[PDB]
Amino acid sequence: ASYTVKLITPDGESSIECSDDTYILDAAEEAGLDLPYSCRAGACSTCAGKITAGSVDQSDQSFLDDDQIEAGYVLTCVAYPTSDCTIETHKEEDLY
Repeated sequence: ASYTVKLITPDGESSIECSDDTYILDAAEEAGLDLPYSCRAGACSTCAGKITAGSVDQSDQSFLDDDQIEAGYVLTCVAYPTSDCTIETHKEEDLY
């Protein structure tokens, strides 16, 4: 886990690059620092984030980023290791 790549949410600048399975809650800050404590696997929608995927992710294994492969989209809790992460939680789709 290195946590450094481009990440930003209501908590503006955020650095994440787990390079070791999208960290659970950490990459979650990417998901939208919503701390998805509902399902953790794939049943709720607390893992938002405009594509928090990152990299290495597309086998329904790891639990964070990767709606299916480089697209956190909605099923972020379905990722693999993750050479790096990236979430457009930044902007808030409203201003910042």
